[PDB]
Amino acid sequence: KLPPGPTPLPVIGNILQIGIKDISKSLTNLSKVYGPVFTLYFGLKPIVVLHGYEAVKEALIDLGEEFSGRGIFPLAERANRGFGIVFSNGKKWKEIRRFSLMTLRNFGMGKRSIEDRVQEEARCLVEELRKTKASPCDPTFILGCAPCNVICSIIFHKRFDYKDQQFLNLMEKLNENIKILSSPWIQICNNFSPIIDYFPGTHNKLLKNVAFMKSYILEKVKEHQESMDMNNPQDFIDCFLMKMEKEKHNQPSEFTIESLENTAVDLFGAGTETTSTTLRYALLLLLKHPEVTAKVQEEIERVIGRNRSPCMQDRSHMPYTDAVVHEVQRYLDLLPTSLPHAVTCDIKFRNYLIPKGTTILISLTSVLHDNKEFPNPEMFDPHHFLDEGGNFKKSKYFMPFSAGKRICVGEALAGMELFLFLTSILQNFNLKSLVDPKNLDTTPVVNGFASVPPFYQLCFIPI
Ligand code: HEM
Ligand SMILES: CCCCc1nc(Cl)c(CO)n1Cc1ccc(-c2ccccc2-c2nn[nH]n2)cc1
Ligand SMILES: CCCCc1nc(Cl)c(CO)n1Cc1ccc(-c2ccccc2-c2nn[nH]n2)cc1
Ligand SMILES: [K+]
Repeated sequence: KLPPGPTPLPVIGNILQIGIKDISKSLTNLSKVYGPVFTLYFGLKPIVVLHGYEAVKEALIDLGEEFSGRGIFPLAERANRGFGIVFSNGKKWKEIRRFSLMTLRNFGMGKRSIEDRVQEEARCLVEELRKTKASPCDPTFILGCAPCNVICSIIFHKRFDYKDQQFLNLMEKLNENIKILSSPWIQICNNFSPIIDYFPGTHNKLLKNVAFMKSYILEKVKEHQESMDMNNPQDFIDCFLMKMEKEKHNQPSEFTIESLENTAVDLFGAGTETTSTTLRYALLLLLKHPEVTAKVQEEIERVIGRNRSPCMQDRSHMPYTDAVVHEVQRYLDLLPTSLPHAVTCDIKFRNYLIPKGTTILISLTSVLHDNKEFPNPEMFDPHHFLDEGGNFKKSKYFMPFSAGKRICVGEALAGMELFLFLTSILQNFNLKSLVDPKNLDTTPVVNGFASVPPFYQLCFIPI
């Protein structure tokens, strides 16, 4: 049958007993009772939860194809959210994902590499930092721009100026949708009502914000159709139009202008907020543990010097910095339950049978915070990624990107962003707090699965 769970009440399921304030903890509490595989009910739709490395691994990896579905919630439909990569399934997903991974290969869109676009953004980020002239500063915004401009460059070949109103407009919409999408009312509560949309104004705001962004993308597309050069694809859209020309005589086809739009919005969405937030917390953690900072800096000075930019080759000569970046992601656990999965067919799992179409919830927390792979997993300590001689120590428990067939598409892109932005900031600046290090809180604030950092200010002191 289904794995066992705590008894649900007719209709509301186990709903009125979950800590919507911190679902992760709730899951972890239950696991304390029902073990690593347990069942829950969300107003009648069963959801199997997987907790702990073993169960996540043999699910996502060993039965990878079977667990490769994306769980669908009303919201997916309420915000027209299932038409690109993140919220797709079947043929559509496989085709668009696979093509998207090929095109975001470092050298997948022409002679200009992804690393080179990031490298440029690292320089612009540092310039903007300088322009603050060491005065206090809330970097929430700037750190939001950098990644966004990276997605822009990957998709439009254009980067913007931190003050180009056009950019500032896009950011705003992005930021609005993100903040909205992050409300518990929208993520959870509204997904109890499968038929009735209880927040129509909101979904309407979301959709309008989407339309503005799709409409802007469609302008770029036109500009790209007129300037096409079949031997010199320069960005994601180029590649996507070329794949379209190849699918001519393969209709109906997954690749259309509609899907390009939807895929591009997914990319803007997914490639801007999580990185941005990871960087924003990273700076905060570095203010709090300034001996970590000084160690990153000793590595940078010695391996990279100050003449040139950091580049990805340096990361292998910088085991301590790399440990720092890993540990930031492990410690933050920014997507504690990944995104929802669904089984792709009827399956046997351990003692139990899971019927095709059942939502699966992966507790990334339980892997990231394994208190044996990572002693005192709730403390920030880069030593969790270092061996006895201060060499880099990999961990099969390092899944901030999830695992298996759905592993984040931006995994390599996030990794370049973090390493190059962080090392470029710390190459050109020291960090200074207002309040005393040993004072401010670095523990993630969390909501509707939402993980945000407190407000804080700091100064960027030129080196
Ligand atoms: C630190 C930054 C990031 C983290 C921690 C992160 C993490 C994740 C996670 C946990 C998933 C869900 C995997 C699952 O379905 O089980 C995911 C999916 C995804 N991420 Fe990221 N991500 C990050 C940045 C990015 C970036 C920069 C992009 C750029 C394109 C991106 C694009 C995606 C996409 C498209 C998916 C959907 C994959 C699919 O369902 O096939 N992410 N990410
Ligand atoms: C109905 C079509 C209007 C669409 C829309 N475009 C934008 Cl732009 C605005 C700003 O509020 N809006 C309206 C708006 C109205 C109230 C909400 C909202 C805010 C907080 C808590 C619940 C509500 C809500 N949403 N739907 N019903 N009540 C959000 C969007
Ligand atoms: C102006 C456009 C902003 C981005 C955007 N707004 C809308 Cl509505 C969509 C539909 O998915 N999207 C695409 C989307 C894809 C992934 C996310 C995402 C980003 C960081 C952290 C969590 C999520 C998320 N979205 N849903 N569940 N988790 C946000 C937006
Ligand atoms: K209303």
